[PDB]
Amino acid sequence: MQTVIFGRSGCPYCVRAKDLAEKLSNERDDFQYQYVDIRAEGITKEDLQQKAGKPVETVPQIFVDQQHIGGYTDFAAWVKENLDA
Repeated sequence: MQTVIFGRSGCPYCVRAKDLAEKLSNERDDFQYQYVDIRAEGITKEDLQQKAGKPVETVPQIFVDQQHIGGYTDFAAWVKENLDA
C-alpha cells in the first residue's frame, strides 16, 4: 500500500506521522510512504477541504491509498487497527 504525509519536518504531528509511517515500512513490507510538505507544494485550506474534507483542524494531516484518514490521532489509531491489529 502507499501512504502520503502532508506535514512539515518540525510541526510535531508531522514528525509523528512520519515516525509511524516510517516504522510500518519495516513491519508491513507492502507499505511505501511519500513525504509531502504543505508549505513547499502549495496547499491552503480549500485544497485540504477538497482532498481530505477537513474538519476545522490545521496541520498536518495523513492520507493512505489516497483516502483521507484525518489529522494524526486517527492515523495512529487507524494504523494500529488496520495495519498492526
